[PDB]
Amino acid sequence: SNAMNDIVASTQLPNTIKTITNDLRKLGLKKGMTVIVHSSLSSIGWISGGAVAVVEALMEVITEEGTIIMPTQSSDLSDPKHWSRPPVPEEWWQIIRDNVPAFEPHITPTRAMGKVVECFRTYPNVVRSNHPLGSFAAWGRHAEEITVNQSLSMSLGEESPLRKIYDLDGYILLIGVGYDSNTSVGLSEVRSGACELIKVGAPIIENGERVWKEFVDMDYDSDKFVEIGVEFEQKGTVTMGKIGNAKCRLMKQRDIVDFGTEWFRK
Amino acid sequence: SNAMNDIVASTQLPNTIKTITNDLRKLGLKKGMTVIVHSSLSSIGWISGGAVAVVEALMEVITEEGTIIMPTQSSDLSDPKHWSRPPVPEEWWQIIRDNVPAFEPHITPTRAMGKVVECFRTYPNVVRSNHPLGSFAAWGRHAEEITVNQSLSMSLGEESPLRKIYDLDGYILLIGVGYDSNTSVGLSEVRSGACELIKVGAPIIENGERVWKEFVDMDYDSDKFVEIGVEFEQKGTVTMGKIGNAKCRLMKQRDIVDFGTEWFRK
Ligand SMILES: CC(=O)SCCNC(=O)CCNC(=O)[C@H](O)C(C)(C)COP(=O)(O)OP(=O)(O)OC[C@H]1O[C@@H](n2cnc3c(N)ncnc32)[C@H](O)[C@@H]1OP(=O)(O)O
Ligand SMILES: CC(=O)SCCNC(=O)CCNC(=O)[C@H](O)C(C)(C)COP(=O)(O)OP(=O)(O)OC[C@H]1O[C@@H](n2cnc3c(N)ncnc32)[C@H](O)[C@@H]1OP(=O)(O)O
Ligand SMILES: Nc1ccnc(=O)[nH]1
Ligand SMILES: Nc1ccnc(=O)[nH]1
Ligand SMILES: [Mg+2]
Ligand SMILES: [Mg+2]
Repeated sequence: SNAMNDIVASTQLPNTIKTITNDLRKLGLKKGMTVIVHSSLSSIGWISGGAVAVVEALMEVITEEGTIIMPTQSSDLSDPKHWSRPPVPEEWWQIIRDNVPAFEPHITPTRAMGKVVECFRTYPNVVRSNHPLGSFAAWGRHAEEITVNQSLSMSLGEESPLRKIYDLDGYILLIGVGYDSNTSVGLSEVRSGACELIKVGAPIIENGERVWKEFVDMDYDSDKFVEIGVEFEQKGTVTMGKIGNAKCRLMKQRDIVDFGTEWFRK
Repeated sequence: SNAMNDIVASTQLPNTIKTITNDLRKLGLKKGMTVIVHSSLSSIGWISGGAVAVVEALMEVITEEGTIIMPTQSSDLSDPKHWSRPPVPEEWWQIIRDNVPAFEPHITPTRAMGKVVECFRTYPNVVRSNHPLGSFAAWGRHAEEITVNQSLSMSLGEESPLRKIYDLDGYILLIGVGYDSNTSVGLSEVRSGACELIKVGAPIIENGERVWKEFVDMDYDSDKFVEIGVEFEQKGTVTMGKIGNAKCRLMKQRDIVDFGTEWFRK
């Protein structure tokens, strides 16, 4: 059967803005929170209005007094020398570096972020940071503050939206995804020096002109995060519940980020 | 297939804005022309920049002095009574009608229009017509003239963007797609007077408020569009050429609409 037929079959009644709003409150999402969100649309079961419903639901709970952030990574703009998903012929690499269109926050699609993110990032009043590989989008009270001045180097480091979320004592919401999607733990890797440094590259508009721009980042390794997540959960203070069929987690970003930092040093 | 490794192996060298631009000019696309575009991204072969490269290429060739149109249909808003892809239990139908978010031109995503349209839809200075099921988006000189005052009933009829393209002696561009994707033939169906009406439903904003609205339209049938296409290419004028691996067709909209109108009449 098609993906969609299975999704419908595993749903007893439709998910709606209203039932999603209800499930989010039940889990503990509150007006005025700062929350970074990671999601799988399909994991919820069938939704009337798909991604738009999920976005509107989150907004209705958090409100404009709170802030929603999602990662909007665009790794298709990276140096093809290092591509594996899929690799392309070596003879294409320079053509790509010379022709791939420059990052533009209002235009460039995301890769591997999900339909909720694609909806969110083009939604009215949502704002996006200027990083060409590792940007975030945000909506609400601290949206501009969170996304402004993202350093080109160390995209998940002390000068990124993650650090701004940390200073706001924000929350992480995982909807139907595990710890390997939990971007905030990249901040633990930065602070522990857990992973090696790499020269990266991306196309940007600089002084009006298109430049292939190089910089330093960390070779972030998500495979760790599942391990870290299981140990973090034993310590307590991860709230768990369902949004439709989606296994969801809600936690404080400071808590997991501080635990992650110790996990890598010990 | 649609697997990325297969799309890379289908391609000798990458497609770029520059190569796509050149292919479009070779086919007959010109500065200042009015053109409605239908596309498959995968059909072209691997593109550096994907959908962004295709939109930039089109805009480069046509320029602000021309007009680009694309269908931005949103059939996930239709009455679930008739869904087949997939169908949903009858018990969900009234809940769907009570809960599916209303059409909002800056928010409502498209369904089955393709990645090129989803990219295009969100560009700056792109304007979208007002129809919850059969909207269009446009950019350039005639973008407002074409998209304004679309009627709710007979969505592809005499008060639709299709008739405005017809009046402007515009062109239809198919990229790696067939005549079942040729929306303009709907205007033929309306005009023939030969086809049968149906009651349809969708959620709109009326009085600044969400309502499920019912209206009349044609039971547009794209299998007759395909029959019309085969005959038209035997009889009428159509330019064929390639964009990467994509077989493409460029034709005058007035020519196929007039032919189809006769075809439906017999
Ligand atoms: C550690 C790091 O920094 S990594 C970067 C962080 N990453 C993230 O935050 C991403 C988290 N999300 C994930 O990891 C997810 O597993 C994803 C997005 C990669 C894939 O999950 P999916 O549920 O398959 O995809 P997505 O969430 O885009 O939903 C699309 C699917 O929903 C389904 N769907 C479509 N409409 C509906 C609907 N109305 N209701 C329910 N499901 C629907 C379809 O099957 C669709 O699949 P298709 O695009 O193949 O047609
Ligand atoms: C009756 C009426 O009026 S119909 C309304 C009018 N309809 C239309 O205009 C629709 C016309 N288009 C079609 O019919 C097409 O056949 C479609 C859109 C239905 C499907 O075409 P596809 O090429 O499969 O999809 P689309 O154009 O969205 O491109 C996405 C695909 O491009 C491919 N792709 C992704 N990145 C790249 C890249 N850089 N380079 C090349 N291809 C890529 C992937 O295979 C992707 O598939 P996935 O999402 O399954 O991974
Ligand atoms: N093709 C790819 C694009 C981006 N990253 C990869 O690993 N592969
Ligand atoms: N789920 C569906 C949406 C729109 N049309 C269909 O046939 N099916
Ligand atoms: Mg531009
Ligand atoms: Mg817009």
